[PDB]
Amino acid sequence: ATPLTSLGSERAMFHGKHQPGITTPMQARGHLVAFDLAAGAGRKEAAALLRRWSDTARRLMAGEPAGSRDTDVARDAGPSSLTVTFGFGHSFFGRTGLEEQRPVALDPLPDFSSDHLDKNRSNGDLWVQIGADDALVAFHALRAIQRDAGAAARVRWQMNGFNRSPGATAHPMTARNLMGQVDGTRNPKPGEADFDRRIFVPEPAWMANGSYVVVRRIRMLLDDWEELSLKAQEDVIGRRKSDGAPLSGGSGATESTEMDLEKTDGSGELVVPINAHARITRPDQNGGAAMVRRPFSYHDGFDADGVPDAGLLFVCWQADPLRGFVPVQRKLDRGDALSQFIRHEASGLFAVPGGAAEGEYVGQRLLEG
Amino acid sequence: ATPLTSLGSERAMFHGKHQPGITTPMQARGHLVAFDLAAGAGRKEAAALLRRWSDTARRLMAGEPAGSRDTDVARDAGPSSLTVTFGFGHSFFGRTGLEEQRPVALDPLPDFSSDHLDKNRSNGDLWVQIGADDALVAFHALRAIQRDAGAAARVRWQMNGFNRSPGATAHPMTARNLMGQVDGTRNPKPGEADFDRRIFVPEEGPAWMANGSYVVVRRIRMLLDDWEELSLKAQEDVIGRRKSDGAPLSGGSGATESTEMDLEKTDGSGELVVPINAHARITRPDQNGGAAMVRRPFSYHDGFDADGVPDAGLLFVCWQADPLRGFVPVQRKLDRGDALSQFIRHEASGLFAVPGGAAEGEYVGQRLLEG
Ligand code: HEM
Ligand code: HEM
Repeated sequence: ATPLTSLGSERAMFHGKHQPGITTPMQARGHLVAFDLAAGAGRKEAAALLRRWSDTARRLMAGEPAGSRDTDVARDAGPSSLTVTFGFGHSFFGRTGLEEQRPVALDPLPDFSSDHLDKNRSNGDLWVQIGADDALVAFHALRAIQRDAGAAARVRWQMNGFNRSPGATAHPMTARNLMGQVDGTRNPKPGEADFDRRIFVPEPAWMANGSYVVVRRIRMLLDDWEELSLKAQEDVIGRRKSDGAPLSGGSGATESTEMDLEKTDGSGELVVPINAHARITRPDQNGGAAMVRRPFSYHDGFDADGVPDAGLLFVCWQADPLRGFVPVQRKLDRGDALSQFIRHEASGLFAVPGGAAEGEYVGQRLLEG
Repeated sequence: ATPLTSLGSERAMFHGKHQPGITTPMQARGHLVAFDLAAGAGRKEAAALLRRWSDTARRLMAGEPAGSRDTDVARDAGPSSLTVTFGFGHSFFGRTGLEEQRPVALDPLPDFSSDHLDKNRSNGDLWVQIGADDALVAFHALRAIQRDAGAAARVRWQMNGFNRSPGATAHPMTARNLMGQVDGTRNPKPGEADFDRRIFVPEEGPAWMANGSYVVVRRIRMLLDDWEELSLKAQEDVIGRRKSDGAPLSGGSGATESTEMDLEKTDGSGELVVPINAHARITRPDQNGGAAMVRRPFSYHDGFDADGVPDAGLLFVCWQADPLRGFVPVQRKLDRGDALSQFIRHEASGLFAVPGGAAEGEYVGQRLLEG
């Protein structure tokens, strides 16, 4: 049986073809942070920053302290599956005089009618995703990365997230979200023949083996959601809450059982409703549009009226946003049974390049003089 | 070897002599919440509420769903060491016509000169502590307790915290805080002859508090921007113990966290090796006429402000039989006398009476609240 100490001893690779934090297994603790380059900081300052950040990432992902003046916060813990991932926003390129290298894929997301975005908690020059299965390890990484910014960049926004911890269930299982739904079942899987083309830029050149991430802070309107009946909730998604099986599934069905989108009930109504979330998001309903969803849940407290600031830190990965998040979200905007129960309140789109080779730093091909 | 699945299968007792969440081992996820009774709510409404809350705690601590309309957020997870703990604030008693039953131990904390308390994030009629080693299990419990309040109470304030996870280290060890210090070494330990008298109201102040304890909660921001500019020597002088292993500064290279602190040892210049204002010197029971407490905190980080200052620190939670023989005299001294005071800010506070555990067939606080 897998030992408890494996929570701490497990580690992800920093160096490799792809950056960690994309196909890396879900982590119990997450920090998303965006930085803006400081006044007077340009391409040279950005290059030095990414070099510092990569060195910090390399050390901490191996469970080692920072190079100098380590805080000891993560001392005695193993790497705990820590990953650090770096991305570049549209604005980064104007700030560094690198507009020639700005991918078309970074063109601004649509202004969807259902958007309620806080501009101050959205976008940014630089994005860092930190995740681990230990909270001190995760915070230690966040603080080290943030302190590495120094005079070169400032924290624009920062969000905390969480997921199920390793060992919480008797067997490895798909995660749940705060709506109580099984969440993550139908992601494209490594090993599928079209996975690389769906998710990664093929081998501008600086983005080779990279991916595009869309981040959305989506508040769940739990006060309304939880007033619904179980049947009503399951109709919104088109899958059962108990096990994640399609509503069209029999008693032996599981989350992986194929949808039957034609099956009707006693009343002649579609068993998986025509507006069900897990119907209308499918690649086969969106001209092949696909993405890898790798989110965190969040809860940041209650307001004066007792409304929870809680939901999903939606994070999705694709080779081209126009072949992933964007067409799907265009459809969900007004067509999704789920839309009235959620609010998109922050947004980001970042170019996440390939992994660092040994002796190199993340984004080196882009930033090197 | 302990299996990874033990994180989820481990469970704490709800029913018992003492409430869970006091001597329970440290948990990876914490939610602290205070409620104020609604307009018109009195003893009857409070009794019904604690009755609901107790049923909720009982089910969830055994890894069961809520009695009705469960959200499925905790489905498939084990209990994950979930505990739910209930306390009563000074203000509760005026609201319920139970002033005769208000413990003297709930008398308002002093207004310390170093206090920077947000009144809207302090105190309250009722306090709930929720902890677990899984975050969905922890949130599920928070939401269930909060929804149980209904027409009886509103959320006054709510704070989130975290600690090291089980399995993070190779062997079980004392926790660390966000200043990087070993934190918890010299806590009174169950089994010590004087532990019960230090921490719990005896089985036979008011009778309804039998086997209970008094909790002081402080949201203490750590001034990490200033703290992390110090040399290691300066940081270790503030506490009086090493960061690497938690040993007293008076210890040699063979010393460990269990090595006795030498309060008399001086250097070549005649100054104390463990400084006279060192935190881990001046907080000791032997430096405070026997004042003692069990510290069982969570760390917190709630983001950064516009200037990049982290809203991060310690959700300080301490347990004692009498605050005047615990938190109060110690903080009276730390206020201006502690080398650590310069690097922290007390930004919220609470003092709550936490009664004995619910017996089977009973709810928490029943002796106080029953008609
Ligand atoms: C708080 C907001 C959301 C919640 C609670 C949610 C929940 C779910 C659930 C329960 C499923 C079914 C299980 C699974 O296959 O993972 C699902 C599937 C899916 N969702 Fe969402 N989702 C949210 C937002 C979004 C958004 C904004 C997008 C894209 C614009 C999206 C894209 C997808 C995709 C592509 C699938 C898989 C469909 C398939 O191929 O079967 N989701 N989601
Ligand atoms: C952010 C604020 C604080 C930090 C970082 C902190 C840190 C520490 C550290 C590193 C130790 C030594 C290791 C140990 O035995 O646990 C310690 C011990 C202790 N602290 Fe604090 N502490 C804080 C607040 C407080 C407050 C507000 C009180 C009481 C009013 C307090 C009371 C004590 C006591 C009684 C001990 C053990 C003393 C002994 O050795 O017998 N602490 N603390």
